[PDB]
Amino acid sequence: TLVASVLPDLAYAELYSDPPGLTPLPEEAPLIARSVAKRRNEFITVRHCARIALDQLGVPPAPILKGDKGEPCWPDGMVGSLTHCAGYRGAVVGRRDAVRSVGIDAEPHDVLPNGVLDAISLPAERADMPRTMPAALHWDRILFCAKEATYKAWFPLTKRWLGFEDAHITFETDSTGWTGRFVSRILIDGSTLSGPPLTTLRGRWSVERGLVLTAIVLAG
Ligand SMILES: CCCNC(=N)NC(=O)Nc1c(CC)cccc1CC
Ligand SMILES: [Mg+2]
Ligand SMILES: [Mg+2]
Repeated sequence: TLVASVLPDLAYAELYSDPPGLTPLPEEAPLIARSVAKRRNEFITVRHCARIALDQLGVPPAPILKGDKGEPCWPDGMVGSLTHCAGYRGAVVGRRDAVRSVGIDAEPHDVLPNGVLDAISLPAERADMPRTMPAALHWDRILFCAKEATYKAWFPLTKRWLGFEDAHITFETDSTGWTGRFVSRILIDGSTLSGPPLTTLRGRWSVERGLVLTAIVLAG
C-alpha cells in the first residue's frame, strides 16, 4: 500500500478505483442523496475503506457521518482520517487510547496550479523547501498535502480553524529520495478540547505511482 510508507492500535486500507457493487450504509445515504456521481463514488468507496480499517481494530461495520464542519464522525473510542483524490481513496484509523489523532491526505503528484502556491504557504517554506527536497519532485504539491494532513489531525482535537499561514512546516528527505519526514509547528494557540495543547505535529511524506501521500499519527 502507498499509505503504509507514511505510517509508523492503527489500521489502514486504500483503493485506487471505485469497485462496482459497493453501497453506502442507509444512515450514510442521505448525505449523497443529490450529489454528482463522482462525489457519490468517492464517498462510498472511502467509507468502505474506513470500515475495512475499523474492522481490523475490532469495530463492527458502522456508518461514518459528517460533523458541522465536514469532519468525519468515528465510532466510540476510535479516531481516523479520510482522503480521496483522482485515483485514490484512503482511510487510516486508530484506537483512541493509544492514538490521539490521525490526519492523512493524497494528491496527484503534479505542480500546483498557478497562484495556488502563494495561498497555501509561508514565505520561509517557499524559500527553504526547494533546498531540502529532491529535484524535479513537485515540492509545492507535497507542502500542500502536509498542510491538509495537518488540518485533519488538528481539527478533531481543537474544533477550531487552522489557516495555511497558521502552521510552519519543515521537511526532511530519506536517503531513498522519494520519502521523508516533516514537522508541522503550529503558530497560533494550540489549546485542545482535552489534554495538552498542540504545538508540534510530526508526519511523513511519500511520492509513489503518481501520488503524494502524507500522514500524521499523534500518540495518545
Ligand atoms: C496548516 C493547515 C491549513 N490547511 C487548511 N485549512 N486546509 C483546508 O481547509 N482544506 C480544505 C478542506 C479540508 C480537507 C475541505 C474543503 C476545502 C479545503 C480548502 C478550502
Ligand atoms: Mg477528496
Ligand atoms: Mg486532499
